[PDB]
Amino acid sequence: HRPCQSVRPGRVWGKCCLTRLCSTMCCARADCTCVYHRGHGCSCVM
Amino acid sequence: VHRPCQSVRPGRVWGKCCLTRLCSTMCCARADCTCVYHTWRGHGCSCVM
Repeated sequence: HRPCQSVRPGRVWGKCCLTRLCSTMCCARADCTCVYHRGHGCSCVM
Repeated sequence: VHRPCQSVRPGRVWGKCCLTRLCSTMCCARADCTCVYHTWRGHGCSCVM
């Protein structure tokens, strides 16, 4: 349902972004989409 | 991997996810564990030690 990323080698719990993941960036809110080019980032409702 | 993403606390955009296998609430030691039901103790994992 979302990418699950490893935290430490060995740990069974990873981390995941609850809102929107834009490359490596987890957006502040769910109502954000991704922009890429500045730099990659989140575009969110004003 | 791709997994269900559980919230840890309000306001936080990063949640947690079980990289192995989830047996209801329990994240198992290994991806190859399977889920059991223990009478009086509930859902759990059974794993190759």
